[PDB]
Formats: sequence, C-alpha cells, structure tokens
Amino acid sequence: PQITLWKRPLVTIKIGGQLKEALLDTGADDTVIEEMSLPGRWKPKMIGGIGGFIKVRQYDQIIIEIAGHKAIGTVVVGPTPVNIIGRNLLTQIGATLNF
Amino acid sequence: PQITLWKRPLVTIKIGGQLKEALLDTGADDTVIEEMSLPGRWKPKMIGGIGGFIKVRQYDQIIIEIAGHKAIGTVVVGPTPVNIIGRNLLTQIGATLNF
Ligand SMILES: Cc1cccc(C)c1OCC(=O)N[C@@H](Cc1ccccc1)[C@@H](O)C[C@H](Cc1ccccc1)NC(=O)[C@H](C(C)C)N1CCCNC1=O
Ligand SMILES: [Cl-]
Ligand SMILES: [Cl-]
Ligand SMILES: [Cl-]
Ligand code: NA
Repeated sequence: PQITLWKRPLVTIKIGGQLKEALLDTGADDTVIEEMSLPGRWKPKMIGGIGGFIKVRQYDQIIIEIAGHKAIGTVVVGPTPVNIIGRNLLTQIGATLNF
Repeated sequence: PQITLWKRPLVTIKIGGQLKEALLDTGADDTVIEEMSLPGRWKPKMIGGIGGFIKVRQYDQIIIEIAGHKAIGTVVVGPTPVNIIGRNLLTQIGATLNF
C-alpha cells in the first residue's frame, strides 16, 4: 500500500500467534512490543529515547506478519506505550519513505 | 526521493537560517527540535516517547526546509535527544510510506 500520514500509520500484525495493532515507525531502530510471551532465549537491554529509558527483553529470529507481509528479525518486549515496528523489520517488507 | 530504511532516515533541515540534522519519523505526530530560538509566542505541550513524557514549547507557522522541501508549520522545541520531523510536516511535504 501507499500510506499517507494524516493519521498514525497503524497496521495489524501477527506475532506469537496473536494479533496486535502496531505503528510503522521509521524513527525506530528496533521493533518493540508490549508484554507477551515469545519462544526461545532472550537477553536484557535498555532502550532510551524521549522521556527516558525502559528495560526490554530481546528475542532473536522472531517471525512477524506485518499487514500481510512476513518478516523475521529481533523483537524486544517490554513496557512500551505503543507497539512499534521499527526499521529492522520495515526493511524486510520493503517499506520506503517517498516524497 | 525514495528513502530506504537500512540506515536511519536522516536529512538536513534548515530552520532559523541554520542547517541541522533531523530524523524523518512516521512514528511521531509532531516535529520536535532541540533547544533553539524561534520567533513569536509559544503554547505548552507534552509529548510521549518511549520512556515517558516531556514538556515542549509549541511555535506555530514556522518556516522550515526539510531535505530541500520548503514548509511552514508547527515546530515544538524541547529536551529531545534527536531532531524529529513528524507527521505534521511529512504530510505537508507529500511523504508517504510505501510497500
Ligand atoms: C508520538 C509523538 C507525538 C508527538 C511528537 C513526537 C515527536 C512523537 O514521537 C515521540 C517518539 O519518541 N516517537 C518514537 C515512537 C514512539 C511513539 C509513541 C510512544 C512511544 C514511542 C519514535 O518514532 C522516535 C524515537 C526517536 C529517538 C529519540 C531519542 C533517541 C533516539 C531516537 N525513537 C525511539 O525512541 C526508538 C525506540 C522506539 C526503539 N529508539 C530509541 C533507542 C535508540 N534508537 C531508537 O530508534
Ligand atoms: Cl533484526
Ligand atoms: Cl531495498
Ligand atoms: Cl503543522
Ligand atoms: Na530466538
């Protein structure tokens, strides 16, 4: 699709067998999802941005279907105010900014 | 242009006669810049990022160039770690996310 930016670019994603709404976020390096279970090993890390830092659990090789497009990569899980699809997965679905 | 996302979508902007680096961010509702002087009166606003909310100064009808594209609109100033071009100005310059 071609998504205009009058509203937040929210899409449905499928992760860990669950449907979630998430923000397509060119300003995010990483994909950050609210608390959920994911399989496999994980490693803690901190993410800091506007407002300060939160602690997240990093899971590797997680598949996510984003608006119908499959991608695999690292997903971090933690107390984010909004589910965020960041550049590590936007590249995989071929998303670009155009103007 | 068409900007891929393998690296951060950083561009040069011009505001108050000065060049600065900023992030094109589809996950930001508004445009927030690091501390600088802008003309006119400002209004209070808060913006929420990954770690909580910050207070910013909202200036309206500010002249700003984004990657060579002229715009006039709302710019907020505050303690952001990175200059952010958000959806208000991305929409004005015709940007869309495509995949
Ligand atoms: C939501 C909003 C409303 C009004 C105005 C603004 C600017 C708004 O956006 C605020 C905001 O922080 N939006 C984020 C996503 C957002 C929207 C709504 C709520 C919470 C978050 C995101 O897009 C941009 C922001 C930029 C950033 C800031 C400081 C340092 C580095 C980068 N990016 C990050 O925080 C990312 C996180 C998400 C992995 N990040 C931080 C670790 C280093 N690298 C990195 O990429
Ligand atoms: Cl990844
Ligand atoms: Cl590509
Ligand atoms: Cl505006
Ligand atoms: Na894993």
